[PDB]
Amino acid sequence: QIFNFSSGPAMLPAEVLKQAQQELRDWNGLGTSVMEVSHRGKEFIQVAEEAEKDFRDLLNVPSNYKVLFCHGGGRGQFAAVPLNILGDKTTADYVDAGYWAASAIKEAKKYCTPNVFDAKVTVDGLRAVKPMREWQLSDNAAYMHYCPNETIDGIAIDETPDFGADVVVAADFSSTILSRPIDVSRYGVIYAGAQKNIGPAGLTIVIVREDLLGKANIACPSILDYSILNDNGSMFNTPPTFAWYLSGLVFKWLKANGGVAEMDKINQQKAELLYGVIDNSDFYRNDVAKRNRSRMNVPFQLADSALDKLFLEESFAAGLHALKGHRVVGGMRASIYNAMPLEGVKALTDFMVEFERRHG
Amino acid sequence: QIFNFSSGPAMLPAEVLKQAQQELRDWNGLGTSVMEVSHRGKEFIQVAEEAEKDFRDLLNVPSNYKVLFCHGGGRGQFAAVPLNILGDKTTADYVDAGYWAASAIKEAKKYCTPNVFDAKVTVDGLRAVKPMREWQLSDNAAYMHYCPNETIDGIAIDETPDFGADVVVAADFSSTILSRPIDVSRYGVIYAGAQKNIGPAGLTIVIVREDLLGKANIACPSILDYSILNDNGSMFNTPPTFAWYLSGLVFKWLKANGGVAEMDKINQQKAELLYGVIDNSDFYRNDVAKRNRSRMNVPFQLADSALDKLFLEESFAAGLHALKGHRVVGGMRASIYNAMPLEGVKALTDFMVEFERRHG
Repeated sequence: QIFNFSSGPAMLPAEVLKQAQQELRDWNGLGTSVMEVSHRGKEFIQVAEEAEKDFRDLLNVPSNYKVLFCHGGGRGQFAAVPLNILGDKTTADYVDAGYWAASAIKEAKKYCTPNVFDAKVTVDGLRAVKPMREWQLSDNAAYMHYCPNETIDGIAIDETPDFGADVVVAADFSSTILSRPIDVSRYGVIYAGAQKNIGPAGLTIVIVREDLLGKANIACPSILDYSILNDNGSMFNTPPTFAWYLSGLVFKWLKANGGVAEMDKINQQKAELLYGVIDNSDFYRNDVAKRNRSRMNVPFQLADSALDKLFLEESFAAGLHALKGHRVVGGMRASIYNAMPLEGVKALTDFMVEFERRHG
Repeated sequence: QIFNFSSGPAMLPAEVLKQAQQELRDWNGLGTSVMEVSHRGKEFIQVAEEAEKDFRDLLNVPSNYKVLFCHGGGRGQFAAVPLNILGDKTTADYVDAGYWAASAIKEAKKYCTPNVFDAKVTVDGLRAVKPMREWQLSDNAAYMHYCPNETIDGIAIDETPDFGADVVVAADFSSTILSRPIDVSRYGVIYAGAQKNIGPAGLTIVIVREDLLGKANIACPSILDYSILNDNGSMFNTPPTFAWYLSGLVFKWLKANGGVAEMDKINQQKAELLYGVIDNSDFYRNDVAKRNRSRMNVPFQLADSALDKLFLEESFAAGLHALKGHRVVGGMRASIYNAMPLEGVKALTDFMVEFERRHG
């Protein structure tokens, strides 16, 4: 009855929350919560090992990659990436195609001189991104950073990186990881805040290629040092245990429902249904090129913005929450992450048609 | 029936967990969990403002102090303190009286050359700490750092700092904050990982004197920068929302039960009961000077270590969990935090007498 379209923190699988709620005070017949046990006890160590295993199976992460669970969120990584894989070099390439990509560039300036490449273009009045083959990388860059999914702009770069063996790719997968199959071997570093497709806020997952370890700056706090996290099994210090446990339930939920392949198909239908309604309407509009349309974050605008308030009041009353767009861009936005069922996207589109019919 | 003596993550107030469980899937009649709503939505912003307010009331934090909620845990602050309040100076005084105090010194070496002061002394064969009047601070130091409660050693420095107005005191209150009343105005920085007395793991609370802001190192990751956190109301990036909400329930639980003054009184009864049993027995022994005995972490050894395993087997069977001491020190350890009721400490002591009477 209630469908939550929050952009992050976002909706978690209903099934997962039922289990967490039921075991909140007595987990594993221990008579205590997962939140009350030591992270060094065998009970939690097993939960942490299962979670990493399930995640590796879900995305087919090769053996030469380390999977780390840490504090800091996505913005913590804006600093952790340069602090870890910059080495003795003083420049890195940063591709800008949205808010998050730009925010990463801002943080990077504290550690190096980033060579920025603006990939934004407007083709046919629609917002698109230049193909990777046109991206200009520099000769002595330590790595190249980009964001494949911009939550505010509703822009996605699905293209698989294919640069030389000489190029290290770092990417912010916070709002799109686990939504479709990806080739991890093409990347050097993949990071993602958990609060959108993985679990609750407070945990971050990082996938690092082995050979990139060992060259962290001495100024890097130990909690953000990939080498230290790796050496200690992401347990250098007390990790966010409840968040790690919930993320583990989500991975099991994904596996039980067909993995990333099935998730990809359902996400395709969800997106097609929504963009179809928007495109066929004179009342709603999305200005992103088809090739770069995000299936996770769908921003749109009403032809008559004077109806914004009424759209939000009625939508909320119909049980459709968090449809207001980001503070910086205005308009509306429906975030339809993995946890969001097709029936939820259908309830939204049904309301959109009815609203256009009554006030359009 | 089951009492959890885990040192951190630790037991949370039973009443707090009952509430969190009931509202896990439908918080505030929103039809969603606290974990699924935006941190920028009016609802969560209110939870965050009350948590801060309640905390300020509990410890009587003056207006010239900022209360920040951040990622990283206690070990994240071992780096954050130097990165934030070192300024132009290249040295800081560090008082060493236990494991945590020493760990802080190790991290501080990445940012400055710390002047270490060993405050450990053995008086009458019992482990004690030198009075603060005997601590040797340096002229050139940016600040002085110490840890008032060592969880592994069971050592506590309750003495109130009273150095010049030109000495900035930074302290690690992770395992003792909210257990007794303190004079916040005597400190420059007070930090504490939440997993011991405040809430679940994944959240850290920092109390900073305002004039200490504005001089962070440029290498400090923005998520650890006190100025940035302050400017953005601890919401520069997505915070660990569930942990912040649970911490808020804990503060309300404390207020409902008499605040820090009542908590101090119950903690006195708990510690006296336990240390009394240990001191009156030849079978159990604690080697810490009375003046430095922690009321939160009570480590003890059996006279016959060959009974260690049987002590743990039987104690666990009697519903007394996590009594094993830290790997580094061996022996046993009962962590009796705010959430631990007197009845829980009584159940333990009853078992200890019965075990000695049966195998002693």
